[PDB]
Amino acid sequence: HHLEVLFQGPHMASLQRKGLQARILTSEEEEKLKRDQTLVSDFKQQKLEQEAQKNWDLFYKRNSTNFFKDRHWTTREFEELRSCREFEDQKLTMLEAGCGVGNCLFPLLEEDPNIFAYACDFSPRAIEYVKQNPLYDTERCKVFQCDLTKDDLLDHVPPESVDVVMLIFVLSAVHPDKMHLVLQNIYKVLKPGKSVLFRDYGLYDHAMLRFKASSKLGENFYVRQDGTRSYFFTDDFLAQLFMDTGYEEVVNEYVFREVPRVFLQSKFLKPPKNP
Ligand SMILES: Nc1ncnc2c1ncn2[C@@H]1O[C@H](CSCC[C@H](N)C(=O)O)[C@@H](O)[C@H]1O
Repeated sequence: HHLEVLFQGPHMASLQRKGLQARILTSEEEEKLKRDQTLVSDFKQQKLEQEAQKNWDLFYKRNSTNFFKDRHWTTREFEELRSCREFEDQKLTMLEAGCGVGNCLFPLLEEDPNIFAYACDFSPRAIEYVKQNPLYDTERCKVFQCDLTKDDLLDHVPPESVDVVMLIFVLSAVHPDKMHLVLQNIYKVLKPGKSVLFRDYGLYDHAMLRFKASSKLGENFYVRQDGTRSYFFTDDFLAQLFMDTGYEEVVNEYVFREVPRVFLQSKFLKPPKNP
């Protein structure tokens, strides 16, 4: 059960945008949310940015937590991985950028036994989780520490060697002013003609509506109780980031999932090389 729709035309698109917003968001509760979510202090916002890696690492050090997520994958990403593969067992090279404990990595590794995955995260405890997974295998997976906003992926990944990059619930954790750095870093490992598969929180997702006072860092940008952060993307903001860093939009769609979750799921192409 799914229904996919594309609205074209200035008037048609705007009318639908506002209709869907009003069906999730009470239109007067919009003003209420903006007044109630008062802004975190500059001092604390600086600390949260400086401690981005530390707060994720502390999250992964928790006990009493099932970090693993069944059904976290999607049919859409699996189909994208079957595209342009002549043989089911053909070698395919991927990067799972911001891999966490591997909830996207390991399901993808069971798709094609000659998938080779680079995988990186800035949390050392996440990387240890990856390396201790039952499915971990150095002939299938090269995992390494990398802060995507400032460590060059080329230190570990040969240039233009990757057939697909996954960027799944990662970019929303990055400061909006630094998101472009992440995509520029990724650009250099991706083969011309190949894509980033993106999925992340979207505007007016349930989580955004639940955040309270002194959780708001900025428009669409919140800190969670564990100090990690979530930005809630609009389609246009996300497309502009990718266009500004050299990609072409293929797919860029809101996903409504029923509790009304709002995600953005997208596919952005690195252009074929020219003359
Ligand atoms: N600047 C950065 N560089 C590298 N990893 C980052 C990062 N900012 C956030 N992360 C990582 O992004 C992850 C988000 S959780 C999503 C993990 C995985 N892609 C999945 O789909 O399950 C966390 O593991 C966090 O440590």
